[PDB]
Amino acid sequence: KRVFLAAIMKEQEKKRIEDLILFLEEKGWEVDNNFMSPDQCTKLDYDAIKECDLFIAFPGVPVSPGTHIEIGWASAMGKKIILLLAEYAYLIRGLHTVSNVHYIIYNKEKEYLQKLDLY
Amino acid sequence: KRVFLAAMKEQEKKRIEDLILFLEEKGWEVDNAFMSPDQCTKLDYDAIKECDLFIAFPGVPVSPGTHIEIGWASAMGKKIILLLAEKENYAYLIRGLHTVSNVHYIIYNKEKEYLQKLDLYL
Repeated sequence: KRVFLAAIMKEQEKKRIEDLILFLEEKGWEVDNNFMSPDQCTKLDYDAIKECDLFIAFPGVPVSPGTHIEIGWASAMGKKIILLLAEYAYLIRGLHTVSNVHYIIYNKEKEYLQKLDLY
Repeated sequence: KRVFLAAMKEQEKKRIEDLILFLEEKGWEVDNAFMSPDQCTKLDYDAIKECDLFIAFPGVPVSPGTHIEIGWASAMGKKIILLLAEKENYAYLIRGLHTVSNVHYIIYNKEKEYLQKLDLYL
C-alpha cells in the first residue's frame, strides 16, 4: 500500500497536506512523500511514482509544472490516479479515457477527505 | 519518421508553422492531422505513443497539457527535445528530466537560434 502524493497563506497548503498524509497513513497506506539537486529530485519522484500503487494530485491554478509532469508519468505507467479538483485543462478532464483516473470535486478540505474515505 | 509537437499570440502561431515546415522539409511527419476533451486527450496520447521524436516548449505561462504530454513521452521512453528560452531557473523536474529519459535541451533567445541548433541536432 504505497501512495505518491504529488505536492503567509502557504500555511493553509501545508496544513492540508499533513492532514492528508495522516489520513492516508491511518488507513494503512505508506506515503512516498534537505540538500538535493534537480537531477536527484526528478530521479526520486519518478521511482516513487513507478513503485506506488495509488497516485494522488492537486491539479489547479497556479499550474504546477512538476505536478502535471508527474500526472503524465502516472497515467503513462498505468497507475491508479485520483485527481482532487476544486470547483480546467482539456487533458485533465479527458485523462480518464487513457488511464484509471477517479475525479473528486470539492469546495472545502473536509469535503474531499470524506469523499476520499468513501472511495 | 513521425514527430509530435506539443503546442502577441500571432507570434506563437508563426513560430509553430515555421517549425512544422522546418520538420517536414527534413523528411519528418508532424502528428497534427470541434471535439471533446475525451477525444483530444485520446488523440494526443496515441500520437505521442506512435511518434519517434517529441518536441515541446516548456516555459511561462505553464501549460498543463504540455507538461502532462512531457510526462507521457518521458515515461514511454520517447526521444524528447525541450526548447527552453533563457531563462531558463525553470522547474526541477524539467532540468533533471534527462536522468530518466532520452532528453536533449536546446537553449535559445530567438527563433532563428533554436531552428539552427535543431538542424544541427538532427
